[PDB]
Amino acid sequence: AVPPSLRLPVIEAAFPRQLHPYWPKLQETTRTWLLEKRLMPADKVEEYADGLCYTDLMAGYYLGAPDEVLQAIADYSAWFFVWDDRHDRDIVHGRAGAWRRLRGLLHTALDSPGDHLHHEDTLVAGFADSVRRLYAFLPATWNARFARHFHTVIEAYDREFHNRTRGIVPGVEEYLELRRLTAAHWIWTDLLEPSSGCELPDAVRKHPAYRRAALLSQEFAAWYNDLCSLPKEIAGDEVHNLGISLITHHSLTLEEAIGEVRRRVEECITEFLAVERDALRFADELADGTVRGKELSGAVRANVGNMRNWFSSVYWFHHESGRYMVDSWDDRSTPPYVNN
Ligand SMILES: CC[N+](CC)(CC)Cc1ccccc1
Ligand SMILES: [Mg+2]
Ligand SMILES: [Mg+2]
Ligand SMILES: [Mg+2]
Repeated sequence: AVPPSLRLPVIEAAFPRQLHPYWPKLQETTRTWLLEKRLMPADKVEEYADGLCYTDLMAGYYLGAPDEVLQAIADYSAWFFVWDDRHDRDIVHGRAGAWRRLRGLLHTALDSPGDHLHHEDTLVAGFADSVRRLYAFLPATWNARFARHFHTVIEAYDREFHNRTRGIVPGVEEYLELRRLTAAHWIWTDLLEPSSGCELPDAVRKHPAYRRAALLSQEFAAWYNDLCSLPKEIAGDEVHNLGISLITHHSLTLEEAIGEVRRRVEECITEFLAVERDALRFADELADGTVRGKELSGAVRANVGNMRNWFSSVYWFHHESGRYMVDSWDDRSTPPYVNN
């Protein structure tokens, strides 16, 4: 039963869950990869990795992906969670230099991953492995777009490091802008493309219905994470959360803030339903009787289908994953799965 404050009856009724058939293999393969790359201690992998549901989250999202593509995505996704944990620990322990050096290595590795496959920092080596595999599916133009997007993401994490060290809580609009980067909206949007086997031309992926449907799917993901992760984040002195920007800067109570975040999330869903009709119409228009048109139509339809799947995968992930079960931790400020 989903806690009442978090429950979204529209998701439960109108966004039925899907699961990619490769999921059982995926779960074990990513577990093995976390182990082999030493991204988590073996005992924490054993006790917590499956319960974190990171592979489940991606297998409920990129339906239709080739198994090899889904594997690279899931390994990268598990890496991303461990990176969020590393960032958090560097902030909590005041390791500004370790963070600055990591920030610089990730920018460099992102451009030349094969050069970093055996880097001394296992977090950099794990990143490089997943990124080198992601760069082997589509043309270099897609790789460069992924890289452009993730450089921006790394810098947004750097801004978060400074806000948290300086005790600054961003304002609402400042936060909303920053959250499109820290949630990595455009990375997940880029990854729709190797999942359906096609780098989309700019004229297609920048069509306003495709752009808007893509944006709303990610706003939902980010803001619903804010709603569900708020208790862990308060306990951990995290300042980045739409709710916190509202408590801090609009004098809402915790209760009023949870309500406003929920209202924003609900409205995302019904705005998505409207634009989804336009995006699927566009998918239809592309099928103009030509071979290329059929290819583009098929890829856009699959991508818009997965933009829809992200809602249900994210919703259930937050209720299933150990990552947010702060009530179960002996020390609420120190999740058990993090390297402290
Ligand atoms: C809960 C999702 N997350 C975690 C750091 C924040 C919104 C981004 C993410 C999405 C998909 C894969 C890995 C990380
Ligand atoms: Mg976090
Ligand atoms: Mg974070
Ligand atoms: Mg969060």
